[PDB]
Amino acid sequence: AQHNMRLQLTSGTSLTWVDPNDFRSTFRINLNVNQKVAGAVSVYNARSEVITNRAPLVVIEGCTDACSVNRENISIRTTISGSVENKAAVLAALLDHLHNLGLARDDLVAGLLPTTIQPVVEYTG
Amino acid sequence: AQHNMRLQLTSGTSLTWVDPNDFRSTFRINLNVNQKVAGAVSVYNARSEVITNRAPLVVIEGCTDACSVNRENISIRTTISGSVENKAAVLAALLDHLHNLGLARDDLVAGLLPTTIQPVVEYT
Amino acid sequence: AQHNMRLQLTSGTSLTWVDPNDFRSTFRINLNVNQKVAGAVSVYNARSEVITNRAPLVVIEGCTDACSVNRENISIRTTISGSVENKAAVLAALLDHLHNLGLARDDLVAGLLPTTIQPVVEYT
Amino acid sequence: AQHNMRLQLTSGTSLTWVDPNDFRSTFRINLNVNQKVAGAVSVYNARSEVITNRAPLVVIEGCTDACSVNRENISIRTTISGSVENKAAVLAALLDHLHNLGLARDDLVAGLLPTTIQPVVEYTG
Amino acid sequence: AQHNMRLQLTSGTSLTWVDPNDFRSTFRINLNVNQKVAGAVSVYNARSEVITNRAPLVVIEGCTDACSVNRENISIRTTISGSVENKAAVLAALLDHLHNLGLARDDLVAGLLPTTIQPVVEYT
Amino acid sequence: AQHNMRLQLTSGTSLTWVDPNDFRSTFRINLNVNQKVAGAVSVYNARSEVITNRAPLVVIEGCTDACSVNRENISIRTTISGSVENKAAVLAALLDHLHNLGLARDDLVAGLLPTTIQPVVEYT
Repeated sequence: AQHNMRLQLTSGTSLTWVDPNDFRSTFRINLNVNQKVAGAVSVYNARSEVITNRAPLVVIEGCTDACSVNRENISIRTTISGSVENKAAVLAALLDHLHNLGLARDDLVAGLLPTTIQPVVEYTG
Repeated sequence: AQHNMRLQLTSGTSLTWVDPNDFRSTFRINLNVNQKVAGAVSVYNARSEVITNRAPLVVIEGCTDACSVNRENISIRTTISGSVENKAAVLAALLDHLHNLGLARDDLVAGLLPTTIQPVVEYT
Repeated sequence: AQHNMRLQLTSGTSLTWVDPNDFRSTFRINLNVNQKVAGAVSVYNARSEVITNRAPLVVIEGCTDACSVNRENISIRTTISGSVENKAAVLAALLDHLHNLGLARDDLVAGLLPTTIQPVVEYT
Repeated sequence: AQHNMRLQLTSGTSLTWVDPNDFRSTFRINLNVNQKVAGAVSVYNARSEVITNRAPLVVIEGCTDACSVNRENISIRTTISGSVENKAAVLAALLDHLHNLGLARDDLVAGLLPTTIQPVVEYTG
Repeated sequence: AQHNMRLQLTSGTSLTWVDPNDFRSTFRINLNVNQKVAGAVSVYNARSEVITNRAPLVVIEGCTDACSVNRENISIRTTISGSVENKAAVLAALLDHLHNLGLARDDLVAGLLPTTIQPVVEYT
Repeated sequence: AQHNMRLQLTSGTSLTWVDPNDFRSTFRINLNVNQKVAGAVSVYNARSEVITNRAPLVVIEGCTDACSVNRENISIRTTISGSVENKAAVLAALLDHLHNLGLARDDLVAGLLPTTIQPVVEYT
């Protein structure tokens, strides 16, 4: 349907959007910033996390009564902690992380240990 | 350079790769499969977690210096808990999650809460 | 560059904007309206407070260096408590306050107590 | 009338001028200086504050007896805390603060939350 | 004049606007969503209440109400509690409610029981 | 169908009509007049409440709800308390209330706080 989420909760430290059709699918972003000591000098570390929550229905064609709904919680969380000062290397790590996750996802969502895949640093294109 | 990572350790439910150039940037995948109870039925739920860890040098934009060993730790983790049966909706949720994360990342890595982004469902 | 600030948070009686380039320079406005008792009558008093906060790099005049991350916090706050009924005299007092502040600022930011300034009433 | 204030109290840390006509309108400046630690080096922080106090009369045309005065305290305070070392950025912050306050003042003095205004950094002219 | 209200209080659950001229007349919207068990099915029930509050003066001819002491509180409130899922029947009920309110509105405000009116279902 | 409601209960203070097809959907009007002290003047305050009650069924596709057990209660209520003497300002408040309700009506019934709307005084 490609309908965009509508916002529900603002806190200056979190944001909480919701699917207007299904209230069971939430999308939150939490950003926390504080000073850390990197070697000789202090920097500003920003732990972001992005949590998407859903509750799809568990359906077994011969077994699941449609009247009594059977739902399952599913969640995808992503934490990103590094300094704003060095966000260049933060993002360079993010790209490699996302690409390697993509390499693994087909194995992971099927409950299989991704024993074959080979990750990479500094992914180009 | 795109020198791909080298496997270093496999034990239990974990896999651990490392950058052959520096030992500081590593990549782990943990997988925990077990039965979940949802309503009257039980389904096999998989908990994947993918953890990339680095310890880079802090590189200030204005500055340029090969003599600083100023280092911080950085980490990006992604957890995915969902049944194998609904892996269709799990992957749809993953696509939507990745797209919304991309919408937000330029604000999030800069310490700004993404006030202006528009998250979507069922990206196409 | 005069890149205007971006709204980031609205809650209660506060508004919070931020510089889209660095998250360190923010701008808040708090507004508290409630009844005040002055003599036999009561009037609606407004307490505005406008707080601009920054965390800039310390820039020494003689020096020039892109490799220092020496940072201090700086803050400028302005509070205005007065009834809505006398907002005429409130604004007149605000004009006089701003003009006298301007008379003093070159001494005050330099650590010098403005011994030589001449504050006025009803600036024209 | 454009009559300038006359000085009443000197303390080496405060200054207190008064309107010779109305003693109820005071103007004080407090300057406090002390060393702070900015990152690697110590600097001299100077917390200035400028407080103007007044007591205008509350007048309701049909209601306020002229014989019994009804007065209200009103106050405008301004705190400025930063190092003398970095007074360049202190003043660059002051200008933006003053301009944004000007954007808001019409809404603020009328008891309205300035929900429309848009502030700015590095205001030019 | 039809000057429109301006915003005073935001709570993520409550919104409160005020008349910029008269602070006595306010308008709040409160919303509360939570699950509810209808038979054997859980649905998300939303209860929205809309409260407009005012403080008119009691006008007596021959009495110059200096100080505006003779003053009355008046309030109009509207509660709407129903499933987001059955929001269709909720809106049908709202239309029928508004129309029947309009049938009674002249009698009720004059302190008289609207014995004469005849309400309707499914106004068209 | 726009079949109009028919009368069920009369109380001299309460009126209760019902849908002749569905006894679950009812419509009551309650009125209470009594004196009130505004400042130094007593005026006759009338509080009218208008309560429409319904019982929709929770429609789940794939579930033939034989016996109609999955059923929900929904209610829309409106309270109007003010002087008969200031019924002019009461009616002005009612018009502004209805218009602002209409501004929020689509958001509120969907379970979403109407952060975007802007209410008005003195709609014309």
